Amino acid sequence: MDEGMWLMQQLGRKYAQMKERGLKMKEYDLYNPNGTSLKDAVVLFDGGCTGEVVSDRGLVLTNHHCGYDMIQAHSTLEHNYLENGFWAMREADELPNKDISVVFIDKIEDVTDYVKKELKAIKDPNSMDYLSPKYLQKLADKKAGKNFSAKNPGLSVEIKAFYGGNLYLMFTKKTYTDVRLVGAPPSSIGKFGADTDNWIWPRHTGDFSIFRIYADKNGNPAPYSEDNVPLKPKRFFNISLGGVQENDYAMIMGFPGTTHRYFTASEVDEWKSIDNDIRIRMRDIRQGVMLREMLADPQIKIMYSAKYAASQNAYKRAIGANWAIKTRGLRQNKQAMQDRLIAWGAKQGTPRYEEAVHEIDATVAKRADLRRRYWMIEEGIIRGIEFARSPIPTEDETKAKEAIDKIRTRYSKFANKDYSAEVDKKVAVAMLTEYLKEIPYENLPLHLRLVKDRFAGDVQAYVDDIFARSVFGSEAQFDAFAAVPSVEKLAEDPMVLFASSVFDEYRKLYNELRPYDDPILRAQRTYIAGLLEMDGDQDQFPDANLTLRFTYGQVKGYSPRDNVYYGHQTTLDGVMEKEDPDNWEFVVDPKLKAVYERKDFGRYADRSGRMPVAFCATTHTTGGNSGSPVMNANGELIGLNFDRNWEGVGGDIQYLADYQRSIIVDIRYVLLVIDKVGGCQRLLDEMNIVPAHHH
Repeated sequence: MDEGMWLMQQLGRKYAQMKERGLKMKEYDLYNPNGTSLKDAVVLFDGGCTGEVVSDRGLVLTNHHCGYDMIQAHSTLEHNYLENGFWAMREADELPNKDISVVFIDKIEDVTDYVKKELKAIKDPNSMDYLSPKYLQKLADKKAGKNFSAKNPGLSVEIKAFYGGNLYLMFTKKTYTDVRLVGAPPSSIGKFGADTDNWIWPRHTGDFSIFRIYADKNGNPAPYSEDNVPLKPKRFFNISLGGVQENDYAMIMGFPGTTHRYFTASEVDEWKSIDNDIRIRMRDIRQGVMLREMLADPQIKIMYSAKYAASQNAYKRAIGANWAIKTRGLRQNKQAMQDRLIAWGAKQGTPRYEEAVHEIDATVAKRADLRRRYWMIEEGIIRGIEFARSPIPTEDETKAKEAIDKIRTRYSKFANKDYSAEVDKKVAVAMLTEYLKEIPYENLPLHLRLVKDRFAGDVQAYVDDIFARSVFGSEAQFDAFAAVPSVEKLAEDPMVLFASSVFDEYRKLYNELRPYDDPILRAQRTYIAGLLEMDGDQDQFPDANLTLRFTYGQVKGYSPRDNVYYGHQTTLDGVMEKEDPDNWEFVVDPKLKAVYERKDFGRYADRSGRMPVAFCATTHTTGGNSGSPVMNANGELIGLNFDRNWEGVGGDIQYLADYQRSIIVDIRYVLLVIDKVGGCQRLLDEMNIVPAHHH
């Protein structure tokens, strides 16, 4: 019954409990380590989301916000798929995507003994190779052996460390890079309530999009080619129209990215006071400027919609995280846990665990000045100011027609279709003003002294001068440079001198801070080993690390405070209750309203006649679980995970059963939107849809 993000290896230890919670699948149909199972219909989507195959022709469902980058990339003012959605009426109209991927997890093996055998043979206990991806890849290649990817094309092998270095798993991955956009609702559906409803339950967002994996004519990975055909997969999800009742069993497979459940108390403090607080203040500044520019110009809106969402999501998550830390006493919970271990170890007669907790505390305390400076510049400038990534002429290039083409190339990517120099200047002035007020002069990147030195505090004039006099300040000014390129012109260029100075400081802080990482990491291995020994590993699971996990629970609402209860299911009536045509966040598509007003629900309505939108469950998910398949007790698809409730944000530090809920779009609502809003009948014909007993 236990909550958590369980390794696939732990399905055996949990299977009986899952049956007592309501599971009806046979175990090896869910996950089979030596054969085909439902696991083979799950994919890691574009390196940061989850998705699932739902057709014998390779159809993939994920979230709308998982497909957001590709929806935006294909959008223009002529065809604004962000605004009005997209629906390919035949496979030939499905849109290819550059630099996209879908990864299947073909096999998973425990290689802890092998990895520990290889490590001890190096005879270097202080080396950090036990965490190094480059070293673990060397160990992975050694096991897989003899040009593994060349022999098996599109297949690769990866080893990853778990439990701070106490467990190692090898993953055999099959990667497809021809993944085409098939359908997406308008953002008024897929992102209903936008930032206001982000991380909020009740939720009324139809957060889905639709892709299709293309392969060679044998089903093997192949680069984008109009000759590729839809993948016929080993396995795909049946879609259930049986709905969900309160207390129903529900389970999820997906790729949770990061948790911090083995944080010491002092690490929780650092995370809140440095990482989260700096992110909160810097990004609210960047976002306020950006949004005002976005709402005033429809093309600025297209160009920055994805940039704004990526900034906005982790900003609000940081607010929720610090709120959980404050109001749920998460710092004191970790204090108790590390004190429990310290007391146990004292009994056993070893101080290794008390030393490890003190070692973390001392390192955390020592790196606080630099880490604060690292996060101020990372959130304020590297993330916040786009022309910090303007081209810097390499040493090779300045000591030289052929080079002016490589610099044109980097000016191209910098000032691409998404880049507004006017928006960036408004952002930069607001960001540097907060930056200059929080970082003292003697600690600024060198070029930033000129605000005090040369510009008498005028931040606007400083940024204005960078664009005015720079080779990269405008397309016209770059052409004038590409015509008669100087080197005494570029070597004093204000934007180049800005980008190089802030990146100089960024790396100086990193190189200074990176040594402090190692004592914490080694102490973490000891701290986690002591907790595994003290309490056993039957009810513990390793922190998420972007690998496949499963979690189960019940469909159930929660109560956020006294006399207030939120139920387990929202309806299309809640969308209409929230409609506000004067609020960009809460506009409703007239096609959706007409369907609601006419009750044109088809077989997608609940048996009651009401139209579901979303439900929530006691599963334990985090960032990376977006688009994860949500299965009923028969393994049939009933929804797509897409968020957590506000209190659930604290689940990355501690799960609390009264408050942790995954927010899940009801699969019947996905189908209603495909059918009645998108009008794309062909996608439901290729799905295998299981009727309800009462149909």
